[PDB]
Amino acid sequence: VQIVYKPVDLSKVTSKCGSLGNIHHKPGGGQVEVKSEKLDFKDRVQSKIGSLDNITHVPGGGNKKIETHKLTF
Amino acid sequence: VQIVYKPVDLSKVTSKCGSLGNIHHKPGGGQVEVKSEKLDFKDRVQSKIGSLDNITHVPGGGNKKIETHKLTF
Amino acid sequence: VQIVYKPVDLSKVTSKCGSLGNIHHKPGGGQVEVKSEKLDFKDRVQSKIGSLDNITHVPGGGNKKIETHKLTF
Amino acid sequence: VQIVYKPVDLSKVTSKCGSLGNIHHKPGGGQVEVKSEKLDFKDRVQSKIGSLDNITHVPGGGNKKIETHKLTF
Amino acid sequence: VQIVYKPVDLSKVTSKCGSLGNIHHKPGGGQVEVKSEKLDFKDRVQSKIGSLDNITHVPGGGNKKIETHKLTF
Amino acid sequence: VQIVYKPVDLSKVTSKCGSLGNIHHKPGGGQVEVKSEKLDFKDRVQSKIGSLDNITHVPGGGNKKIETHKLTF
Repeated sequence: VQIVYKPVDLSKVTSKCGSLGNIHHKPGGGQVEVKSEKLDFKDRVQSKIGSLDNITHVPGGGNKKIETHKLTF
Repeated sequence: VQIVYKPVDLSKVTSKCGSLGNIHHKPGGGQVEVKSEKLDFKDRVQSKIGSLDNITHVPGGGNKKIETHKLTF
Repeated sequence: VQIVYKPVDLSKVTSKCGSLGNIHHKPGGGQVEVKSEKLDFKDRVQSKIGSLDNITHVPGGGNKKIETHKLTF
Repeated sequence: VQIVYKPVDLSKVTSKCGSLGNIHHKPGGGQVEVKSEKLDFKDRVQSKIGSLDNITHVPGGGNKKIETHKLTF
Repeated sequence: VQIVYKPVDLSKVTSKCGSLGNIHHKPGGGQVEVKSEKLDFKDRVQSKIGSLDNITHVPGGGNKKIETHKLTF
Repeated sequence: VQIVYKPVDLSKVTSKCGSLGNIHHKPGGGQVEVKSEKLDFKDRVQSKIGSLDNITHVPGGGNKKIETHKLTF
């Protein structure tokens, strides 16, 4: 048995851009109010209040080339 | 048995950009107000209040090449 | 058995950029107020209050080349 | 000639209030951009740019009693 | 001629208030950007740029009694 | 001729207040940028740039009693 695994890649993954900007992200600009009385919890509580986990991601490129090669006998 | 694993790669991942800027992220600009009375918890509590875990990510490139190779006999 | 594992890489991961700047991250700009009465906790409590874990990441490149190789016997 | 000018005032001008608050005034929160080329002015120029003359007035009373009395012969 | 200018005042101008507060005035939160080329002015220029003349006025009373009296023979 | 000018005042101008506080005035929080080329001025220039003449006035009373009396013959 002879196996030749000989792929060739000459690709380009390319961006060209002018100025990138004037970006506004303002999550949770409003009043948040929580009132709680007489609650019973008999098991675990996870609580998040306000403005959490928000992302502003502004890459000047942001290109992805994701590639996978496999052989098995 | 002959196995000849010779993948070849010449690929470019590229960006060209103007100015990158004037980016505003303002999460949780509003009043957050929590009032709690007479609560009972019989098990674990995790609480997060206010502005948490927020990200501003502004890379001048941010390009990714991700490349995986395997063989198994 | 003959195994020749001879992968070849000539890639580049590249960015070019103008000025990178004028980036504002202002998490938790609002008043945060927490009022608690008569709470009972019978197991572990984790509390985070205010402005925590927020990130501002502004790399002049920020490119990633991630590569993985395996052979098995 | 007899002139008797004898007004009597027993009035009250009254306010009663709870808490007064949580007031937000945010004029000119957005980007202001002015580009001018080759303008000729042959007379006087007054220019105002940005956020000017804004008022936030929050009196705990703010009552007015304004009164005028006159006699003439 | 007999003139008797005998006005009487027993008035009150009154406020009662709770707590007065949590007042936010944020004029000119946005970017101001002025670009000028080749302008000619043959007469006087007044220029104001940015955040000017803004007032926050929070008196715990702020009540006014204004009163004018006149006689003329 | 007899003139009796005998005005009588027993008035009060009054305020009562709770706590007075938590007042924020933040004029000109944004970037101010001015770029000028080849400008000609042939008469007087007044220029104000940045954050000017802004007032924060928070008197615990701030009441006014203004009164004027005049007689003429």
